[PDB]
Amino acid sequence: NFNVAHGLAWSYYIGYLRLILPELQARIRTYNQHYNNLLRGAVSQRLYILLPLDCGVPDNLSMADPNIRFLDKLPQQTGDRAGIKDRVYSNSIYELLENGQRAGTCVLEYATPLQTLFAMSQYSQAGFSREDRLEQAKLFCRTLEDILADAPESQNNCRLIAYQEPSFSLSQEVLRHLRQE
Amino acid sequence: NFNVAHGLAWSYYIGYLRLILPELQARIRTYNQHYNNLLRGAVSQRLYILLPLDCGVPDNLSMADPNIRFLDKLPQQTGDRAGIKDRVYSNSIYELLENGQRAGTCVLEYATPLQTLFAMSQYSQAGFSREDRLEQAKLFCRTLEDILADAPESQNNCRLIAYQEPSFSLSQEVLRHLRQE
Ligand SMILES: Nc1nc(=O)c2ncn([C@@H]3O[C@@H]4COP(=O)(O)O[C@H]5[C@@H](O)[C@H](n6cnc7c(N)ncnc76)O[C@@H]5COP(=O)(O)O[C@@H]3[C@@H]4O)c2[nH]1
Repeated sequence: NFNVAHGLAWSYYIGYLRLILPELQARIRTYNQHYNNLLRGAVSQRLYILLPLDCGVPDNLSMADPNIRFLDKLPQQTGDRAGIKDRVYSNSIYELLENGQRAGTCVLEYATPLQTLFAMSQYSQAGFSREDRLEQAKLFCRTLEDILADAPESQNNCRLIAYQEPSFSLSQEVLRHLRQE
Repeated sequence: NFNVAHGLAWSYYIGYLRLILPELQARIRTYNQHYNNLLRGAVSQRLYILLPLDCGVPDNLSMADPNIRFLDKLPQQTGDRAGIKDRVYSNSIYELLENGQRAGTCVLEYATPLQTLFAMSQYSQAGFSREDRLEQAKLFCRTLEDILADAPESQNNCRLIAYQEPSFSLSQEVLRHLRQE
């Protein structure tokens, strides 16, 4: 089912990343100037996107790792979309703790289409096996990396974080990408 | 690319319809009791979903047909999703005019994945032809109809309106489904 992940990666770019990435740095700048706690470090630029290859996507990031704690929302982005007046795109800011201290602050989320791969593997009517799932997750990631490599909307404002579990620290994994910038 | 539309229909159910359909009638009832103009007819039950087979999805419904006019928003539905705190799902209410008079009122929108099919057909990197597009749109609709036929979340709260253009009246097409209930 090569075309499953292919379609989902295109949909994630077309219906989301291409719409929010151009306005993201402006939203982060607005937050850093007008809303961020005066005493804290600036929110990093770039949207950090988590890509668990096992497609396990909890809705609360603190459930994946206690060292990842919700801080605040960015200013919302709204726009008329497919007949929906003022559809809302929102993103959450997280602090990343290391040794109990805040080590980084960034806009962070899971890639939601991985939830579709997971659920399709669980619904009999989808005809999608658990083995198909890992292969489709990798293909989703590869397709997305290839799109963003060529996309004009991606201008050092997006970082993909793919990982697998076999102890693994998600916060440390995000900190490693953060510290690379 | 059978699997393209297959994936997109599953994603539309998993990541949207299964999440909003269970709460929709409660939201419509809330609107009809607390927000609707006292002098107007009740907002119809059911989400009406437009499926233009040519995948032409304008963002403003008035552009497709002047007799479809935005009225109001339903109360928003929010929830934590894939690391996004309080992700917002919103829906718009439209009046449908006939002979200048309001003939119906309903929650109405286009199926957004049809936008992905359209854009994939325009981007060279997607490897998706314009001919592939019509066939995938039909397959998207058939797959979605089959999912919703078996879905426990769909309890006479969703109506799919598929159509093609070869004069065609969108408002009349929606009124025909409305008057069937
Ligand atoms: N993290 C995240 N935040 C968002 O606001 C968002 N919006 C879309 N997406 C994802 O991007 C891709 C393309 O979006 P599209 O609109 O074409 O399809 C969407 C859309 O048709 C519908 N849907 C989801 N939320 C809404 C909504 N608030 N209003 C209308 N439709 C919605 O159901 C499909 C799947 O939604 P998601 O399962 O969240 O994943 C989508 C998809 O992978 C999002 N991902």
